[PDB]
Amino acid sequence: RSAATREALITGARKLWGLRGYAEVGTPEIATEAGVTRGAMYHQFADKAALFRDVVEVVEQDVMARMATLVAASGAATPADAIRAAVDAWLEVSGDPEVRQLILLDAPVVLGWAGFRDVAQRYSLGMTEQLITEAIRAGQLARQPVRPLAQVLIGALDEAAMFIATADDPKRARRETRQVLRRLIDGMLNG
Amino acid sequence: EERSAATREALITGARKLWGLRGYAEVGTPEIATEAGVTRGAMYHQFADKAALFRDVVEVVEQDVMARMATLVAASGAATPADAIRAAVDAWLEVSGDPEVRQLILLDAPVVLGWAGFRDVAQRYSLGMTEQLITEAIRAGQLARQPVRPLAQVLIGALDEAAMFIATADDPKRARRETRQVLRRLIDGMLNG
Ligand SMILES: O=C1C[C@H]2CC[C@@H](C1)N2CCc1ccc(Cl)cc1
Repeated sequence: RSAATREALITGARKLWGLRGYAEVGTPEIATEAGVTRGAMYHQFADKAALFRDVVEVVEQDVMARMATLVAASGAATPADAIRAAVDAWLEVSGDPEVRQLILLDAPVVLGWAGFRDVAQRYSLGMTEQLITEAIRAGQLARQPVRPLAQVLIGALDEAAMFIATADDPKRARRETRQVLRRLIDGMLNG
Repeated sequence: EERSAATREALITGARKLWGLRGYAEVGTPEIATEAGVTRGAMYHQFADKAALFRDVVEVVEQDVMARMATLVAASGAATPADAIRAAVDAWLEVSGDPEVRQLILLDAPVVLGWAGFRDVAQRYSLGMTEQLITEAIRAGQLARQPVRPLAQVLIGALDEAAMFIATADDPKRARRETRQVLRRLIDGMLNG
């Protein structure tokens, strides 16, 4: 009942904020999209931002699931190639207009830098650390502190995606950032 | 007139010192006016609210940060662009570890300015020095020819994340030394020199 209200509201908000952005859609329009009364909604979420926080969580899960089930589809033979696939996977997925609007444009404003880092690192650190660990185990990456390299790589890839998202010419920004990330990764790795 | 100009400077200096020591959250504007030796009225004429005064403090602290970074690189005796990049990475870790820069720039600024405001300030003060350093390394053949603005923006995301990671760490001394190792390995892997 509570879970079904929550699910209906998250799906509705994810769709409409996805299309027009957080700032353009009010909570009552979301309630109607969800087939929920203002009252049922305010009982599950104090305000707009609180609902936005559950939308971010659900979108980040999908984004990480999409990326894992895209690296697996790359058929990378080594950890080094899996890191390269994972970088491409993130450029592919952050180019999704919903991920661009909710995660790259609205999330930083609504959550702030501290909040966004918490969410970003809650969802990506483990996958990033695991990928670094495998490259070390295979001799393709120098033994080196794993958590700090992971943190830095996630700051770079998040910033890469934000640079593309707000570029005058995103098609050009993608191809140029892709060249830059390929050089950064090739400079991080062993051969 | 001249007293209005002196009030502005006194309030920025006083707010910079007290917010530096205790956070933005822990010092009200009345204690800042007293520290400055001026009236709430002279203060409200120069700054509409607390946040407005905080924005002038951020500007003055960022100027000191970039000046201290340029000083540290020039002081390193770096003969090449590659060595200047090595100095500049160390200089950023050194300067962001200053407790005033940690409190005002890493913890308070993103909250008080918000995302758009803070990014605009951060980019205004760091992009130019970062782009210039990359350009020199390319001109010297010590860095592969590549798009300058995108490499700069990626590197700034890495260095900003590095600084935040150390600022909030359980063991900042360890975080600094380990992040320093990782950044140095990354750039030693890109630099032809
Ligand atoms: O929702 C997400 C996607 C973005 C934005 C927030 C955080 C988790 N970010 C992770 C970006 C990332 C991290 C590691 C790798 Cl290998 C690739 C990409």
